[PDB]
Amino acid sequence: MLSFQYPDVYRDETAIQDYHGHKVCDPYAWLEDPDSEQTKAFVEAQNKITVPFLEQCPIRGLYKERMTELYDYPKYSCHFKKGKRYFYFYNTGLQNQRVLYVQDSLEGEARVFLDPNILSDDGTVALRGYAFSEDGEYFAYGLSASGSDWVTIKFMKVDGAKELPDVLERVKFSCMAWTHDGKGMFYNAYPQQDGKSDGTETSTNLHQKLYYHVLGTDQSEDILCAEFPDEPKWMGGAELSDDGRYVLLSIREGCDPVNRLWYCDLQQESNGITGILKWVKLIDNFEGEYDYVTNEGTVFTFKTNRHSPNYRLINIDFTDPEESKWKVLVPEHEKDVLEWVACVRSNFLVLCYLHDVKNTLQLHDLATGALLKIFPLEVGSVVGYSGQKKDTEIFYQFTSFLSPGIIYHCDLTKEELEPRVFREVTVKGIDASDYQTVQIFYPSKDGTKIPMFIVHKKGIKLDGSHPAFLYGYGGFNISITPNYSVSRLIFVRHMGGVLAVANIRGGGEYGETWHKGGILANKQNCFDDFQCAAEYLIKEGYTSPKRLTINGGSNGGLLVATCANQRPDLFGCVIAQVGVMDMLKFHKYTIGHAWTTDYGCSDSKQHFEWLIKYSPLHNVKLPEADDIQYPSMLLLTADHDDRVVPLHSLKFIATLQYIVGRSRKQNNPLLIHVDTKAGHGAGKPTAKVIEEVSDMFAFIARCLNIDWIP
Repeated sequence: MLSFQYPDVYRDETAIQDYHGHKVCDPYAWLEDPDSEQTKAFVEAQNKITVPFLEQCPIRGLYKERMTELYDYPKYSCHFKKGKRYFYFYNTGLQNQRVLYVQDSLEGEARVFLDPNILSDDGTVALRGYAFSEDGEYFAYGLSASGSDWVTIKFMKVDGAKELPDVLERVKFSCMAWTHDGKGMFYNAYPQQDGKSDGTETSTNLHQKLYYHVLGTDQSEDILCAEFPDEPKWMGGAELSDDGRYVLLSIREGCDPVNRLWYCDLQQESNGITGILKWVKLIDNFEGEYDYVTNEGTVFTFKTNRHSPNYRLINIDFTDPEESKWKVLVPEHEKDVLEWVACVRSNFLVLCYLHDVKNTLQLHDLATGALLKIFPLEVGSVVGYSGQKKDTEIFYQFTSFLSPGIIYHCDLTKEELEPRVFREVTVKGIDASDYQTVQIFYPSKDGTKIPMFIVHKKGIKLDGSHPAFLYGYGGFNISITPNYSVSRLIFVRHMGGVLAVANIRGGGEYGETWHKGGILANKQNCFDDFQCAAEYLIKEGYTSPKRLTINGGSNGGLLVATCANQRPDLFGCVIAQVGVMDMLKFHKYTIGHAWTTDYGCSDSKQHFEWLIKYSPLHNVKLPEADDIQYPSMLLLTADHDDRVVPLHSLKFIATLQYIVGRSRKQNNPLLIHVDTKAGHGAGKPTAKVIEEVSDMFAFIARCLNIDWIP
């Protein structure tokens, strides 16, 4: 099947580094430079063999046609009110970017407010963050180009959608919050740096600061309100309390769910915002997470995990701040994770829980924390919500593996609350009744029971004849909950496949203890859990090794790449998207320094010893047995992925091709596709999304020789 030859790639055999006595050769270190002629030539040569392989067979075209037809359905976000107007995002179906609409009332005619599609020919300029002024009359929005994390903040007067001159540059990983006097907005920016800042550079991002922009002025006049010169990795995000009196600064260092919480009583400022604010360091450590919900005078309600791995609600009174004085408003649940909490209609709280990887929604009283109402939902996820303190209604969006979703609305002014369906779209061509979603719990190596969702056609025989697509992430306290994917359903319907999602450790499915169970010294638990998910699917008859594909992105790309090295005999195909492959150098680039909380950092001998055992780049090895080769592998990345710099995938594919690809027994392809004008994934235009899934499924189809079922 390999009618092509792997590109010749220079090996710098002098690139040797000592890691606590352990010598490590990095012959493809030169691929770390995205701008060199050598790296550019490498990328071109790789794409030259991958593209024809993916497009050779009719399958890619069949899949693309079907995806284009099925993904073409009206897509709405739930409504949200700002000032006296309602807003919502909407995509007629195949627009590259969804469009923001505005209407003066729910029954009123809607009009285009912000259409990102007209900002580029190919839909590569996307909205990335936004914030309306408290009165809803002004609007700030971030724009990212080519998928980069870099943002340019622009402004508009809402009435008439008038463009304002204000433009803020050097913005990345920024919060946006307007002071309630309507004078300006807080945001974050990084200092000037040598080289490019367009998403193609690998430069580490340090010294992020907090600024205040006065509307109607030049960015050069912005006020520096907080900075951490002796702590280059700290990032301070600002938000205003609901009453507009306090600026709450959440300081983060790394990716753990913990933050310092400082506050500034704006009324106490000597003469408005003129410099470094008079910060009161309420919580001055990284021992716990404190997420602002609302306040009533000096009594602040926070969602926290302080000595509560499943999260809970506490009230901290700024006038009697000692921990011994905090009140527990809504105690922690024994197993269910309190995901998020919102305050609406002054004294109501909307609590969203995660029960065995499915969302539940409840209304509670702010004063006592008592449960008032349960908003009924089918098995799935809450992916959208609106309703701030001054609002008197809520909107919430539900989705699942089989349904595109339902948007509900509830008028909270009514004495007898009655939630109603507000918007529900049906996708023609896919009959949800033909499929089934089951949740099972399988034992991992150490006996821990891991949840896994399996989606398949009703009535299939568990004879191991079906191709399967097993997905996982496993890290950063992220819970992988039910979501609607047309691309995956096409695999089920048109490729006769079985979909599976394993809720492995490292995630947040069972709180912080679940997260800790898949990080640092225990990172191997993630890989074991995932390998055991595969073993379960095989032993139970859903699939067989030769018919099994595993997929993951970012931390999930690391997951599947490691599994390929560790158990090549278990998988037929592996698709790793924008994955972290060099675990010894990840911290050196862009925002990679933040991931050390989940992975550790190679500067430590103890951490190095963990990392070296699973780092994909450092564990490529020909299988011992003569009848075992590596699975077919496809790595997907893009040239503007400044979240996980592409060098990770470049170095990994070079290594796979050299160590494994050259072996005579290796007949399964080991390929990479590097896209242009794209990044980590957020904001990717519809056209690119369609091309990507078409590539993924064509690779699977060709490698496993699966017949398309029309």
